[PDB]
Amino acid sequence: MIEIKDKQLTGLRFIDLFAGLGGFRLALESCGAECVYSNEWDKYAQEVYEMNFGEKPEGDITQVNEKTIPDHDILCAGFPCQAFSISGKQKGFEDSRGTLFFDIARIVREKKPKVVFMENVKNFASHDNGNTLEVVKNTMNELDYSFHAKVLNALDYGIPQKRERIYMICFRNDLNIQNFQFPKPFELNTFVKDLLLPDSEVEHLVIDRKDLVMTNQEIEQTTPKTVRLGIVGKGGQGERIYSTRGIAITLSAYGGGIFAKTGGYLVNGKTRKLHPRECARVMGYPDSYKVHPSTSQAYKQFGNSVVINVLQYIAYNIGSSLNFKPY
DNA sequence: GATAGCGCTATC
DNA sequence: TGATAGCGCTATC
Ligand SMILES: Nc1ncnc2c1ncn2[C@@H]1O[C@H](CSCC[C@H](N)C(=O)O)[C@@H](O)[C@H]1O
Repeated sequence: MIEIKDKQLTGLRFIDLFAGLGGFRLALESCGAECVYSNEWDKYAQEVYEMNFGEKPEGDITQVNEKTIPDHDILCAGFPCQAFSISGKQKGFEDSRGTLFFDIARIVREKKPKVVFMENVKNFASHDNGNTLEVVKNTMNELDYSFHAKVLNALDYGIPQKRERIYMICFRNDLNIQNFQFPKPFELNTFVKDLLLPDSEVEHLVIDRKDLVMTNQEIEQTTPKTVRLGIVGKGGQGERIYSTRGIAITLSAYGGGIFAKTGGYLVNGKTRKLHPRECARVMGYPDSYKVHPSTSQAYKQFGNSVVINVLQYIAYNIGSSLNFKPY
């Protein structure tokens, strides 16, 4: 994350729906706002949350009487995306995990926060010929909110990872907010190699495999793109090796493959996956963040998390628009 | 709950 | 196209 001294969101209160690791917290808190509620049902995520914020989230949002949710100004939600990702069986709203948005909508209908800040994957924008986004747009518009959205790739915001997400910022119609804008991109100056941990601490993750077919030669110049170097096995998800001179490929949560969830990188002659701390770093988490003890749950956790640095810029601009109340 | 082999889609 | 990527899917222990 980056330091932000101009704390635009200082007096505001927000809720962290679908908490996960708490990325949305970190993001908004660095901007001065305060978290009044958090919700997350996964047993392991709750533990990491508690270990890092001292609060244990409420359970199954589905059976939470919305009226119980504390008065808030910003509603943050990085709702589930198995149902819309280009990586699955795109069952959209027909999937048991694709209707959470409607849960957001009922919390919004009742509580009416000034801002709704949501996040999901790039394909949510194209899914079902854009009908899902349309349902989300029209549902939001019907509850008296403006709907702003754009696909932003993290590598354009200081983090060496190709995580293309769609961010939807919604403002209550009252506040005539007509000057919101998404952070302007900027040149990448940090690559995977800059975040790697010292070899000594990584040893146990090296994976020498005989089917390591090297398909491309290492690069001399750093590039803001994923340079694939090798393939292992048939080269499916998890069995592709990239150069530490490019940018990390999207980290995933249920991913498989020998280099499961993080992908595999060629670090100093050796082929290995990423340590949980390097995922934290590749996601923009501060090194002070306590990662969960179970490496498998840590990777799952960072896999469906969010790139803080990006949310920081957006939260900042969300704050600016709200604070422009001239006479 | 932890592991890994798979097999599909979107995008230009 | 032809090659790459993907907050994934699911069987086995
Ligand atoms: N019904 C439900 N109630 C509560 N949490 C749920 C849920 N369905 C899914 N979740 C949780 O929703 C989260 C989506 S991932 C969001 C991660 C979060 N933005 C962070 O930065 O890490 C997952 O942790 C998932 O376990």
